[PDB]
Amino acid sequence: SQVEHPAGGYKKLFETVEELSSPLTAHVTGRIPLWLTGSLLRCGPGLFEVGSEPFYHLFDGQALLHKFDFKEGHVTYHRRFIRTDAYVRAMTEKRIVITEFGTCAEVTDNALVNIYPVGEDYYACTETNFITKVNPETLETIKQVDLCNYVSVNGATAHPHIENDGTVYNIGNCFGSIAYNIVKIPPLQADKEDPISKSEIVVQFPCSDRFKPSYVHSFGLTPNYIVFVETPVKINGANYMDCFESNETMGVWLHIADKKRKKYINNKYRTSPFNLFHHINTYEDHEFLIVDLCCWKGFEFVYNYLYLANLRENWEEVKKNARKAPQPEVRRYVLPLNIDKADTGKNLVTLPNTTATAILCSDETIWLEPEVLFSGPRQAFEFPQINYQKYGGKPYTYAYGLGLNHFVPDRLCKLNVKTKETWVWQEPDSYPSEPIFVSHPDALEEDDGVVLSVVVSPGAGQKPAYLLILNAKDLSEVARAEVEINIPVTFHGLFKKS
Amino acid sequence: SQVEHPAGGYKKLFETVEELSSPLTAHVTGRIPLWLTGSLLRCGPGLFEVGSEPFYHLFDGQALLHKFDFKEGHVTYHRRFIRTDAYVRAMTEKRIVITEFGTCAEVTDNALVNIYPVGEDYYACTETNFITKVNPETLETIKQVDLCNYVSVNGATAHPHIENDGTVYNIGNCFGSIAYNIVKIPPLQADKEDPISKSEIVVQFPCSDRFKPSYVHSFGLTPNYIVFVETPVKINANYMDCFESNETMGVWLHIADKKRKKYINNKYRTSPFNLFHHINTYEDHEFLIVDLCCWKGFEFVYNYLYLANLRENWEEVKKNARKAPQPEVRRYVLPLNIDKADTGKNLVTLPNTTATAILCSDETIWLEPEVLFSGPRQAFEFPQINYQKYGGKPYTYAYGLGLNHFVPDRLCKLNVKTKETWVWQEPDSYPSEPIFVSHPDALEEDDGVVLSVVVSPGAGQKPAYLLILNAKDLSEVARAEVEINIPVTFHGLFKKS
Ligand SMILES: [Fe+2]
Ligand SMILES: [Fe+2]
Repeated sequence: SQVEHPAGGYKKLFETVEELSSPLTAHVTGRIPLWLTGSLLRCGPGLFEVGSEPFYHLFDGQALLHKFDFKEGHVTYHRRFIRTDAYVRAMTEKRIVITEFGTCAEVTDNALVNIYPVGEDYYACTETNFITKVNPETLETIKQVDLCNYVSVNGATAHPHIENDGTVYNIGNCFGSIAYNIVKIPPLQADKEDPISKSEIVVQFPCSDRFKPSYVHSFGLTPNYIVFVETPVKINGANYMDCFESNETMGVWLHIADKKRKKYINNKYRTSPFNLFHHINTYEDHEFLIVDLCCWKGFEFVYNYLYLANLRENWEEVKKNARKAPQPEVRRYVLPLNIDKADTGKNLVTLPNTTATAILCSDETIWLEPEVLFSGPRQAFEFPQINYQKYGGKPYTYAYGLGLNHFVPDRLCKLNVKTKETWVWQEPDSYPSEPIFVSHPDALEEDDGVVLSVVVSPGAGQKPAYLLILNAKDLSEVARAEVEINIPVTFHGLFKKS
Repeated sequence: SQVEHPAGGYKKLFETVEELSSPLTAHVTGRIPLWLTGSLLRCGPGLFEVGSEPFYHLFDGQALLHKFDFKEGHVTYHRRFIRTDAYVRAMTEKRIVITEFGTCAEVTDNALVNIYPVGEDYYACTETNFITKVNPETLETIKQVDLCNYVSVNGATAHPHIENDGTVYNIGNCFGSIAYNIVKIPPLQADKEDPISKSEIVVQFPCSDRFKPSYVHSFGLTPNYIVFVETPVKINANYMDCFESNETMGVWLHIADKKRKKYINNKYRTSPFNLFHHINTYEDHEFLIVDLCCWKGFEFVYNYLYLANLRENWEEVKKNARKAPQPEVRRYVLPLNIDKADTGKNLVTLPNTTATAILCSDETIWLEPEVLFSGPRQAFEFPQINYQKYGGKPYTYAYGLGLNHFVPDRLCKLNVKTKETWVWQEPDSYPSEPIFVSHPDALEEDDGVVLSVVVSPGAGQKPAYLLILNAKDLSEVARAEVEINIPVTFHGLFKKS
């Protein structure tokens, strides 16, 4: 039954740490596969107060860039704070200078969320117009880039999609009346000029409210389509959180655009209210789009439950605080691309392998019901990853995720989206991070590889943290690389093959 | 993967049979439990045309009453047509005289759906104002009873709830404005006066549409509450011609206080589905747990149940179900206490569910379900539980008939707490709803058997049989085989002796 955490080890995820001057050698137990060569780069908050001035929210602490390097069975660990305007000015003025998502002190450039490649460069990011070029070898900070210099968006998510050729797609709200713009950044060309200088708006999605865009964290992409899910979480001494509100009547509107023709498709897909942070995968199956999502049932903003004061409470209180929260659920939606009026009033989802439905109404809305893939009481399958390079945007079978127990990460999970079978890794008093998949270079199968996760493990005698390596087939442990220092929460990252 | 039925044996479910003059001895294989003593009584259509005039719909064929009797490890089988007005007048005139659900030929009394007890008596029914008293031992027809003689309802469902003392609750629409009335029939008293004569209206549920009641097939009952689910299938020629789907209402859920006989004005709402069968309902702290066999969408599922379509070859049957609503077992959780300080939040604070209920500003309470079972075009339907001991109470197990693009082809058990399932199936065998009988010394909820009637047409095979499975694991315990066909049956009961 229910896994419990009375010792309160999870509080270490939210405790300030010091950066390192140089990389440190981790102590390896088991055997790290010799084909595993490259760097796991991850981002998280690393400084949770400036002197006696606290940051209040999980998404406020100062960006810290982490690196595990793998070479010939050996592992090192390094971390450096990102020298953003937020961090530099805070160090200079010795106070909180720039307003953060949930702390009132100029838009924040605190890139604590993710890192991604553009041409030969790498950028750490949050969700604003500012991204920060960083050196993936040394973790030094290179420069600040303002997306507003190049394209018409107010911000951009921390979850761009990267195509196999290096083309980058993202979404942000804009003044197209409010709208949402898809931005494309090209691959590096022979001239080698900055791909960001060649950014353009591909297509625009309409907004459900003239003056209130929904909060958008991620989106879906296939070879031929772009999918955007417009939730009821709306943006209306203030901080960013103060601007959010819930629309009680709209439910969720889903939108598709033709990627190659750069055209919005006026299909009115609709469903019941949920929050959404992470798309899992999206693909085309006959004339339908399969849309796999990590949902939170309800319209209250899940971020209201992620203040540091609440995440640092003792365990019975953490559980109590999540009692009225939206419930997490992995759902498959299926969107028909062909809408035939002759079928008005019927289920259009004629696929053999799903219980998802899509009902064509007389007013032309298309009401969707999901196929539930995974559902546990206050137990989220979240921070989803797939074999993205080979199966992103395509028919697939496996997803990896971080299991959240009343919002505390405490296990790693694998899901067969076809059969709903699951696998789990967990250890008492250990709190893992998002799992990243690395394929065996010569794999022909989808799940022939490892997953990497950073695990916090406070306790008498124990090494305080470690990089965990699991077999992707069954989440069995292959190795771990232990370090002698704490590592705070990290949200997203990547594995750069070397 | 997909189970296929190319041979097309299911067609025998919809083929006319003759009644019997007296009980046949069935051939036993395995072991009939020695503690099983009594009669399995079931109803279904048994005559699917009158001469050259066809009945069109699965719910039109003339009611046939079936009995398997169990005593000391042996089994007999008997069946007789119910001598309703519809059957008798059809026999007298050698044509279809009374309009049926889906066949235009004066309300039908064709009691082909179910049988239940009232005091010392048994009644076969359909969904109208007419129920037919019948003799459970000989299968003879005794009397037509018009419920309109006793209480104001236009009809009543074929799924009354029956409390342990014999009190019968049912629901039917009435001319309140349209409304829905809960009828209560008391237990037999010391006078032995006909309990129907003492029928009364307990409480009334309001209707979403002033002139259009929803179709109601069943309802929920607990010790303290009555639960009614108002679906988008509306009643605005034959009966089927009067149905329409309301596209924008979704589903409205309703509760009434059973003991205080009071409607509770809580506006529970959710997305559109058809509902035929409640599974079970119970109370858990301040919440009603409502377990349902749903069909996702607002098109009326009965549109897919015309005999011409159910008698097609298997590739065509599958094709015909492509755009049908998808079946899904769902758990909804209804908060009984609504606090306005929680507006905008999930009220379902229970530890063991992912069902939600969000209090909106307009006072509507938007529900999302916990899904318990879901398979593509594969329904868990005709649900049954250990009803005497667990009906209306916290429970763990449900039994059902599995429908494969509307063709019955397997038996299923579901643990509603863990979602574990068990299945019984055999090629070219088409079972009926499974009915649970407790072992006399039962310590656990699933200490017992399920009984199902199975059709198995084929070269060198007995055409039909009573199947007995162990309720613990759905492993086969025995069969009682007969040498004649048995058409589809919908519902029934086991009457202990
Ligand atoms: Fe994210
Ligand atoms: Fe029924």
